[PDB]
Amino acid sequence: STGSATTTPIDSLDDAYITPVQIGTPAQTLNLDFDTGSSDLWVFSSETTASEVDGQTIYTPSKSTTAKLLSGATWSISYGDGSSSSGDVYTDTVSVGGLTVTGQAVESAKKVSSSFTEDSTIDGLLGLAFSTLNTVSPTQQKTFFDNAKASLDSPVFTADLGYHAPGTYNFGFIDTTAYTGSITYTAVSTKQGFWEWTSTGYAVGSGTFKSTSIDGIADTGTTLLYLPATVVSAYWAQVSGAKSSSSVGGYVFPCSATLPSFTFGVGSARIVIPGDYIDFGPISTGSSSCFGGIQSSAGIGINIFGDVALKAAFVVFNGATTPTLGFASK
Ligand SMILES: NCCN1CCOCC1
Repeated sequence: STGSATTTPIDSLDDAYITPVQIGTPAQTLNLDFDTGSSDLWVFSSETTASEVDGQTIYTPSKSTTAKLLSGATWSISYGDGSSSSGDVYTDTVSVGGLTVTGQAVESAKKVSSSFTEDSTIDGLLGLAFSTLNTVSPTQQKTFFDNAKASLDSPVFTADLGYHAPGTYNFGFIDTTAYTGSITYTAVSTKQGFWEWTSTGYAVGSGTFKSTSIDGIADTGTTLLYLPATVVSAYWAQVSGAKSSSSVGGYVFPCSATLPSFTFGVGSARIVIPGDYIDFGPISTGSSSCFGGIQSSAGIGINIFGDVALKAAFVVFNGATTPTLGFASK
């Protein structure tokens, strides 16, 4: 079997991507944020505290004839961005672009933090990292990908995020018309439960490529590109007037600048992120200072190849016996 769904940026800056997901019987369609950096499928629901819901579509388990309450199971998650959510668990039929999983754990939110409430376009998350990070207690649950894997024509899912435009998440197959050249596969460590790999280096604009190992995670759930302070300082030093602002919480640059591109290595191959992809608009409405798309990971503890980097490539999340990541230009 296979699945294919369109993913769309929630706003003019590509702050996040939403993909329609069918849950329950009859189908309840919610727009979820596909997250390769987490492993919980959670939704805003009829049980979420009323004051914590503002515009989101909710899952009502009581209206689903296939929903079964998972006895005594609870979930609670805290993300790297300080956001959190928690609640109870149901098992239900979940479909992504024609691909169906029966008995998927659907984590119904009883509580969400303000960051989730203020994002009216995001009805919940769909975790695509390894099932070892799933927060369901006392019995850990599997991801949608993990549940569908055996049935898939090939044990893979692909992320093809668009820049200011719709994209695609495919399950079970590789669309050879969706990229140029070849896909370069690279080793993955699943020890931290992430699609963790090692980039072979970088280049800023037309500059000389620096061969250096950068360990990081392929994370569709993170908007920006988080890299070591040395690399990020080398990038912003090419932008006239750019500086790291402690009040804003990162590198900012004059909105009138044309940004240089950023290249990252995947083995001997290179993925070029165009400069416009690194522009995240005014720091505040009407400001002439803009927020940078490449930020230091010094406060995080891990490098994150978020949407800024992933949207420049066709990305294969290969869930074979030994998982690997594949990258191609497009
Ligand atoms: N609610 C602040 C965070 N969110 C995260 C996803 O994009 C929009 C902004």
